[PDB]
Amino acid sequence: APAPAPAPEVQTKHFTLKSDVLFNFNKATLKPEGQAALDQLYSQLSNLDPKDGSVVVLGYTDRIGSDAYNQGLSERRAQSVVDYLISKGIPADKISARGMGESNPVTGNTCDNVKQRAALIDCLAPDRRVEIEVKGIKDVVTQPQA
Repeated sequence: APAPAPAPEVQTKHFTLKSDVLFNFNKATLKPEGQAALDQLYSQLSNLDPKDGSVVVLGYTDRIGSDAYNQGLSERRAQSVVDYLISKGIPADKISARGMGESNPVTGNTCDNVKQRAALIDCLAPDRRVEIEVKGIKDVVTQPQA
């Protein structure tokens, strides 16, 4: 947890990981294509710089009418992701598993015209996504419009 006096701009790289790829109806267990993608992303995060050695994993869950329940799932999934991300050869101390639960409900917008239970639970899917926050990572110069 160094913090002497950072002069250069930190290289924060947020990765949008879809819960559908990992787990949709399942608790948080990772599925094949789930572990596979997690591996490729892992490397991109493994070749990072230790300077900041800060990798916070965020988890976004949907609304089930039980805040406590949503938080429990947010931490579980966030943990399952990290738990698997560790076996990739990364210190469990350099990372962090956080349950983002619902820090910004997008559905409350894309699902505005939705006031029905089933309609909500169905429209409340766009709230299932983990955001891997890796800083201190370096990369080659990006070319405008791939």
